[PDB]
Amino acid sequence: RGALLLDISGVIVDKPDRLQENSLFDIVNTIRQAKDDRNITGIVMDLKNFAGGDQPSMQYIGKALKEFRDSGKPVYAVGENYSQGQYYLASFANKIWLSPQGVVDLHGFATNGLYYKSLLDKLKVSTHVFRVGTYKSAVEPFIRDDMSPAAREADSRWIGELWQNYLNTVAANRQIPAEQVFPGAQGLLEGLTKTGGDTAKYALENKLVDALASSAEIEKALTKEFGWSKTDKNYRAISYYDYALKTPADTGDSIGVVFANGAIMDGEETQGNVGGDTTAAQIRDARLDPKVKAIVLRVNSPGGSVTASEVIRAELAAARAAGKPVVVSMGGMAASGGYWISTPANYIVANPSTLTGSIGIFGVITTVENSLDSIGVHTDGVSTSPLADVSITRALPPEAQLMMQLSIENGYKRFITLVADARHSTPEQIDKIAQGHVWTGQDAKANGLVDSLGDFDDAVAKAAELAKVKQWHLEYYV
Amino acid sequence: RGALLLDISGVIVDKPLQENSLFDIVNTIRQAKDDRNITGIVMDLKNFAGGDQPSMQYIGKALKEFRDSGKPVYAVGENYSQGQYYLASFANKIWLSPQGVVDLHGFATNGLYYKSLLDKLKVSTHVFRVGTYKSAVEPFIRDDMSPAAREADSRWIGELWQNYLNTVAANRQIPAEQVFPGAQGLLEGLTKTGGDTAKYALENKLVDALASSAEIEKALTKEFGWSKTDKNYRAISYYDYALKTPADTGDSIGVVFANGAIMDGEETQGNVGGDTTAAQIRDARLDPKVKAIVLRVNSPGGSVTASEVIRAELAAARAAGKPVVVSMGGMAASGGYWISTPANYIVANPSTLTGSIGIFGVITTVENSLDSIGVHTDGVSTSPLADVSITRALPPEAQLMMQLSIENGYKRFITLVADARHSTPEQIDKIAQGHVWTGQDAKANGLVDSLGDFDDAVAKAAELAKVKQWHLEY
Amino acid sequence: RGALLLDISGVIVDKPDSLQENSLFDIVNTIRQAKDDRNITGIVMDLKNFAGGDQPSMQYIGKALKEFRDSGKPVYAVGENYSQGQYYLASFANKIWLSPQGVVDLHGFATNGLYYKSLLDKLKVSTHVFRVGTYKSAVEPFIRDDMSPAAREADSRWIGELWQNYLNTVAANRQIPAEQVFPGAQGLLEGLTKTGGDTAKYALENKLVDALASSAEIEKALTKEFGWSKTDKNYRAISYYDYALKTPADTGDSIGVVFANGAIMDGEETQGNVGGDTTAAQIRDARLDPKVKAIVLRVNSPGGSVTASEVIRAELAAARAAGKPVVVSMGGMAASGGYWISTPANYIVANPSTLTGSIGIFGVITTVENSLDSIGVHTDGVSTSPLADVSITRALPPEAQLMMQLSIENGYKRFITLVADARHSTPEQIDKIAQGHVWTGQDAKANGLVDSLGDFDDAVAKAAELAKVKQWHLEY
Amino acid sequence: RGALLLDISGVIVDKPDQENSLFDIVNTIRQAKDDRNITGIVMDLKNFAGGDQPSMQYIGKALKEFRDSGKPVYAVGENYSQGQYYLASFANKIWLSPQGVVDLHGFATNGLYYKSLLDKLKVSTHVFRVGTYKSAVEPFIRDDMSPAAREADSRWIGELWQNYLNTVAANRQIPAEQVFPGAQGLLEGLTKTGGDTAKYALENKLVDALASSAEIEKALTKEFGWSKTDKNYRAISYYDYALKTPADTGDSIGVVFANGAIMDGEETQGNVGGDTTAAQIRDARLDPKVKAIVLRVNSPGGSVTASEVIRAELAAARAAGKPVVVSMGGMAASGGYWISTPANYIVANPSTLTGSIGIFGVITTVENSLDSIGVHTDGVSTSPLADVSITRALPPEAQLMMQLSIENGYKRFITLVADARHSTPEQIDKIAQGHVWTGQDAKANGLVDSLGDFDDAVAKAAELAKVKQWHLEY
Repeated sequence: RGALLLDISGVIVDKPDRLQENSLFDIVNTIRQAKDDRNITGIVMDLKNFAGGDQPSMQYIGKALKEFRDSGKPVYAVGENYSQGQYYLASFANKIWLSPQGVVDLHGFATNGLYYKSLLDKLKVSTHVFRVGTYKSAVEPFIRDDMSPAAREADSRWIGELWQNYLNTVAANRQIPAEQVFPGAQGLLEGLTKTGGDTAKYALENKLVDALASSAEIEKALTKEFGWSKTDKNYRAISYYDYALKTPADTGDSIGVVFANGAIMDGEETQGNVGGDTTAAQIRDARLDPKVKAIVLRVNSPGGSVTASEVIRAELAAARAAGKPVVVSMGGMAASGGYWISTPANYIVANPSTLTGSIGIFGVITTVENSLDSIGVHTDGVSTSPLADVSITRALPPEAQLMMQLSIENGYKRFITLVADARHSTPEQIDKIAQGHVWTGQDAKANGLVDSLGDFDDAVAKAAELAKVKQWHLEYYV
Repeated sequence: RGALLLDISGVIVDKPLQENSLFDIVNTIRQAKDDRNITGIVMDLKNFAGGDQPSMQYIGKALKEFRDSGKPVYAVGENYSQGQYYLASFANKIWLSPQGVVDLHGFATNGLYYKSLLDKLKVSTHVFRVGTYKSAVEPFIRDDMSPAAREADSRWIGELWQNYLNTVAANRQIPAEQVFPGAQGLLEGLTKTGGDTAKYALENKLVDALASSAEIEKALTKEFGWSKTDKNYRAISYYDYALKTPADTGDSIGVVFANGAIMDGEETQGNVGGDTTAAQIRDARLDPKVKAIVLRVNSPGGSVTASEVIRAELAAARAAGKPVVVSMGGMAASGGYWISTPANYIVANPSTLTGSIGIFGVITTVENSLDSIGVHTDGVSTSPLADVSITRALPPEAQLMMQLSIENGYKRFITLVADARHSTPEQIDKIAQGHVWTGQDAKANGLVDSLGDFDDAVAKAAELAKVKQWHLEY
Repeated sequence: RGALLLDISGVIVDKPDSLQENSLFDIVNTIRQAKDDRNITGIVMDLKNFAGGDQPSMQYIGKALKEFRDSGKPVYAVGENYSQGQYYLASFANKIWLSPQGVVDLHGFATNGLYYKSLLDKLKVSTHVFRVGTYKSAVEPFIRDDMSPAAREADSRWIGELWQNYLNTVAANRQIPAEQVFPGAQGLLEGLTKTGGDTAKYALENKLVDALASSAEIEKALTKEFGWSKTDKNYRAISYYDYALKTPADTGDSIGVVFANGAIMDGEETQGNVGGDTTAAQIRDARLDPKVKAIVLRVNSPGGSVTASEVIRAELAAARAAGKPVVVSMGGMAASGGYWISTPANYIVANPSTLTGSIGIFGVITTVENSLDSIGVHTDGVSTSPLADVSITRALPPEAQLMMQLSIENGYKRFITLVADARHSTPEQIDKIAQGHVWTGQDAKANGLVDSLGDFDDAVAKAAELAKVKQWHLEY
Repeated sequence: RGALLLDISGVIVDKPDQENSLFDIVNTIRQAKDDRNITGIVMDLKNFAGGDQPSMQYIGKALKEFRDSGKPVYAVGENYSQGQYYLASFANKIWLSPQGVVDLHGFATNGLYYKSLLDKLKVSTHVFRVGTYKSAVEPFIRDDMSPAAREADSRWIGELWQNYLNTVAANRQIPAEQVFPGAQGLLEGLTKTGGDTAKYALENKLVDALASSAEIEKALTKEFGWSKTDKNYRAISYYDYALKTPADTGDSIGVVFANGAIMDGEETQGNVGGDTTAAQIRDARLDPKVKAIVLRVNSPGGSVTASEVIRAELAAARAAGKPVVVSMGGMAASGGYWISTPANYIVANPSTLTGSIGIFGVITTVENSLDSIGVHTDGVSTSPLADVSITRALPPEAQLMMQLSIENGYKRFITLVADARHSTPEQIDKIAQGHVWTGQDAKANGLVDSLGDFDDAVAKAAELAKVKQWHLEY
């Protein structure tokens, strides 16, 4: 009998490439095993080396911890300090211990990017942006020295919300109002001034933390609830990394689980990206395995290559047409191309804090003929068509401009049409909520882009509801 | 049974996936024609990065032949680049994605020109040249292409694109200008289709059907049958399909490759080594089983001194009475042509780029560049001919000698070619002076004997001796 | 039966980071073994590939050398040349040989630091300093183009003392006045002009060295003393590197030795650095091992992370609270963070040449928003608080400034509070000897920061005395 | 069983750390001279990048011995570089291509001079030097050569080029001015000939016949015969012809190399280690079966403390009764001469570059360069002598000690040479002052005892010692 010690070191991810990358589902499933397991009597969270996860993922680990607590097992969180990310997770604890010289470091959210128009003018770089989408702002750095007013309003909307969800969640976890979790900068400074700059008393007096206590006082309290081990020389516990997650029994009705974790590129899966052909081959696999009864596509992608996306879409559409229901589970990001790949699904579930939509399209051509000219380098040559002088060192010909603008207008019509046919809508109605506008899962649910607010559990349960009643999971991490 | 799957990945080259052998491709297609077990060919070219035009036309021929035997050839893809499509266009039936494009845009050349940079940097440029159209020296002395260079390059690029269009025309049975109507024409045809590139391709018959990956799968499994084992239509990939190792008759024709720039040393990097190549020819010239030689050339040229070593072993072979046939495949220019000179017979593809009979040297020194940052040189010499280095002014004595050496090198080139192509030096001038020529223009002015491909050069070789043969490679 | 050959190559360090790095303790313990081993008849020091050690440390080897000597075995020093550091050790020898054309290179001590206020202004960099410590001088590079007067005064005091410590020790070893070991630059110029720029004659007439000889003569003289090995074709000797130090008998009753060597980092160890978690775990092992009766913390550290220092301290404090005495042994440096961790001990011993103190706290933030703006690069984005809006490419928001300044004021108060509670003093008393001021072990002892002046031997002896009996060392 | 083919590839060196040992070459020619399996030598030096004149002359000497036993030596090549042709000229017969060139052009010296740049960067330079002719220091202090340097350098380069001419003139039995007439003459001679470089070479007797590569292979078989196995003329490459390992007589002469710049530690790179060489000399001194020591030197010099370590060991081997003879090969200057002073006897090639008895040191600091970009250094020091970092000005006390140190170093140097050369510092001063001296100048002024080569060094060591000897190396 011991505690499960959650000494997560590193980041939380959907799928890999004291480890630096930790699987969200492996963490949750281990916690749930710990729940039913007679030999574990509690969890301790030691999050010093934990670097963070997206809000939808951390909320999921949280859900597993509430389920754990609701069984009547204690969950403790200990540390000298908490970053904003560690505290979010720690907030789901029964009880939070802080060092008497420690800080709870709550400071808000911020987005930040470089803008280079002025530098491009000075280098005499020639820039061409082809885009459809007033709010498709990844383009702005080449053509502004600042974010556009449209970009500003879309980005304020989402970030302001993701942060309210941070506060509402943590507030509820701690049972104090949101303004007390974080009162803003004026109030934090006022609070910190009473306590004479003591961050830990501010934390204790405002209920962010339950007790201040040294590392040895913590140990005494932990051995008292969990007992002492003569072999280990500590309180009785076993680390996440040594606790064995029992490999689940296989039924025969399986639900296939395919990851789209990362930027979507054209070929095989390289780096930490999605490869169109690798993912399409994993989908094909489940589509032809008679054992596999439904597919869940777990998406965490900003997007990427339009040809890559189409290839993946095609396959999911074939799976569903083969009579295997497709359910998308969105976890953090499923935007642009990552929304593109989700469209053929029977059902789309997103986390309220998920970032999605961004239904729009862009392309950027920079050329350097003038930059080279100014230092006396030129290019010259012969061609059979102006359509053939497209190169970084040559001016973009107007023929190639015309084709590029037509290509991009056509691709945008493609996108809103797919979504229009997928979402039981009209290309004209989709235009009203597209134009490159990024939406949180909450907004997307409100405007039709997503079907229900939830998590991977909800996606799986739904895929199972489109057929039968004892399932197990086939993953394609291979 | 099953299809042969031509899922070529990478480039085509004479002599090494990523590098694929032209000859293994052609011979596998030819073996698959006679193989009861192959019932057709599917081309999947998505990872195929191109080849030169002669080479792809060669692979075409083998596809036409496979086709002429009654077996089907199919092209499938989401999209086609201009390289992929040339090849695919040999297929009976071309399948495009309903959102795909066939991306035809023409041919273009492009190079850096630096006269002004070198002047700003205060570099001294020394040019030694014979050839108005030997234009590869222009970047050092111009900011743009010379009017002469522009005519020469427009000529051959013009021809090569026409060759592209005509072949693809003939392959699709539609007029050349419908294959590619020019920029305006392409714009007008895309407007009319709402910018649907695939509808454009289908209405102009670039392609035979629009269809999805799993629509193509089905249509392919109907034709080739379903494999319970692989869970796909019946097919073996070219990379897994064993090409049979041909029998040693006992009378052979040696094939030697001069693939790349020609270097003095031995076979380095992706280059031709004068001495490795000379030795491969020596091997063939003295093996009594070898009845003739085919020199398969694809080279921009390079080292004149290494050119001679190769040329001399070739002449030796011919002098001992072994016929030497050159098979040009893509490029055989300058020194690629220098080593080709002693052959009994010279064959180029019409799209081959050859000639460029001319000579040049460039010296850049940096004395003034250093001087302006306060770095100088000094020393003693026993002759100004000794004072020759990147950091010092080029001595006028050194200039006179280098000029003389280049004038002489030029005379050597045209004399070699005059002797070898049954002309006079003065006549070879009128068509040398650095000018690049396509196989067609070369044939027309005597530099080349006939238009064809490797098949014809082999055939000519066996015919300059006698009648049953196998190939020996080195 | 040979000489012991101290042909040391590289530097001396408390703990080699698994020659180049030679262990202080292995050297000292091998000389002591060689004193009682009838197979070793003397020591020969060949230091041409010896790149230095800190002064407390070479003093400590010196002490082993004096002990070897006092037992009646000779110590000889040999070189074509002596660098300033090589000569310190050499000077403990009975007799020093120098090449007839060689030099004893004594020149003094010097500090040297870069200062780039003017650069940062030309480069349009924004600088933000959060400091408490008038002599907490490691900030001056960002805000000045030269030392502040306060910084000069403090650095002059310690550098002066350490160079005097060097002269006084070397003088004593050679039995000549300290001004004759080194007369100043003017005196050296004088002694050398009188000699025609001949450094060996200077050295020999001023008694820095005992005799002048080529390698092939010294050889002769040394085989006279040690006898000739026919097998090795050389005088009878064995190198330090081949001569086995014996692993001491095991008692049961141990004193544990934990190293705090280098910059103090938050992680675990990996580098040439101290890792908070790694050092705490070592201290824990020793704390819970009933075998271990006392702990010695061997410190040589410029400092580093406050939070990692706290981790180390808390384990030390717990060790002491559980009844195991903790004795600090300060080596070359034990300053700032390296003093923080020393604070919980029953007893602090430093070498008089140790640099310690430096009780203060600092913070520097540079941002590059104006540097980017001048080349047409800009940042922009959205935030829910200015507190979130902190990174190298943005202006430091006024709200963040106020928070960092509170933080620094509070960190200084932590520090002096800790020190005042540990050295039976008041916070207001420690301020008068804090303010970031660096002090020698001697100035440290005189102001209460340190309990006694001595070396490693004195720290061990004290640890044993705070418990009892006969001991031996568990290293970690 | 055929020609020894010297298809030397790379460079000649004293000791290989591409690199061919000078002695392995000489000792293989001498073995082949007396081996009845070798009927001749063929020199194929297309891949030979050169060696110093003294070394090539040494190989030439063994070629002459080889030729005098009546076995022929042939030189074959498409071209001859200046280095290559020096060697080829020791052949009975020299064959050139009819397109070939003999590239004779003289000698040059050239160096960078940095003063202007150093002042532009505001660098502070402190030069400490004794020796009007110690010119290695001139790039730190000026834009160009001082008249002193250009006199010293014209002198030795002139002499080395004339030795080149004289040797090659003797080898070809034509007068020197015919070998290379100067720029004017070469250009005229190449004009009475249409720019034909081979015809220039044949008419002026640089070369014996112009001949195709196959015309050479025909005359080379016939003389050496044909091998049906190798399918060439009978022949074995230098690299495959085993040099037999000489016996252990009973009395040895130690050969110790000092090849390259002299550094302070152990041997690294292509440099001399003061302590490494010393241990070698020391093993020599103590191994009772070594009766003499030869120090083979090819060094521009380097570190004085490392030179002294070496000198002292050698002086000790001599005092211990073992004679020391120096063989200079190419360079033995500065420290390379310091280390040579203990010897009973010094032999230099007339083309050896030695002397340079002189001393210098440079300190550069960057306080003003850093000042101008707004970086400064500050700190506390207990003496001005402790402020000696590159970012600090050099303090006046340190300048004075440095000058006094260099003054004393030069005194030590002319003093060592005075003792060793039976002279006085006053007499040595007249021939010191940093002045570089060829072998011949050094023999005339008394810095060297005789002109000769490794063989003479060895013979002289055996004479001072006695009897029948083999060589022991390290």
